[PDB]
Amino acid sequence: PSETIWGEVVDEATGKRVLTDQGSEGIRVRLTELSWGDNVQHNPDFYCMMDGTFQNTKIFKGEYNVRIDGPFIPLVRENTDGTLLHDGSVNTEISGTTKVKFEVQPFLNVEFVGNPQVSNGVIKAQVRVTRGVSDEVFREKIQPMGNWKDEYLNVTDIQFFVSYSNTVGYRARDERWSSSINYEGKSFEGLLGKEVTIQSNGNVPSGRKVFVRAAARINYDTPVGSGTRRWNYSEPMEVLIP
Repeated sequence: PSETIWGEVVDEATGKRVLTDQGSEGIRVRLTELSWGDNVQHNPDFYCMMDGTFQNTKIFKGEYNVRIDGPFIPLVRENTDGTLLHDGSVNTEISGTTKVKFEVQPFLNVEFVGNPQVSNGVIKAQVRVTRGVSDEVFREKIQPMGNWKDEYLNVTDIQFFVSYSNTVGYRARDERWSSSINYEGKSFEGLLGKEVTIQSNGNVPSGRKVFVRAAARINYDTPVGSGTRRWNYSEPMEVLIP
């Protein structure tokens, strides 16, 4: 198998990359070969890099469905009876190098506001979480699937991932220093668009460089029924510990 697919995942509203973590909880890519007969998945599900791009170079030449799932409104939507309502996956020939672009509606946008202050090996940052897609659109696209609940929109937590590695995120988290804030029910609503202060745990030794990153998620799993509630992510930042 000698063909390549390259893809990027961008926010429909802004054109910005949808940043993620290259682990099972990141942005999943599934390639199914389409056939007159029955369709076959030759390539295991694989994951985007942290920058919201993906590539696989071991594709058998042919026609494919390309489906992605992530911290964004599902593109392939079926109701609770199993009936398909919308299919926003891409069908494309994969031949030579094939480039594809997915425009999605991320649940949340997450950014740092300041530079993270450090004092005594504990790091402190300002995080701003906002809706990546309007609550109206979220409901319009998801309510028709059935088993709707307003609480699906609740922002459940913020994570402050800390790692020696520049691939900092859930997979590479250092549990000595990574931290989080959990929010019950809908109690984050008043904090949308405001600066939330978060602090590392433990004490990172002075003289060391660590990488830090913010993440936030809602009370909603993708793919639906999987139990995986996926984070939206900020850009990483390098922090030098005095």
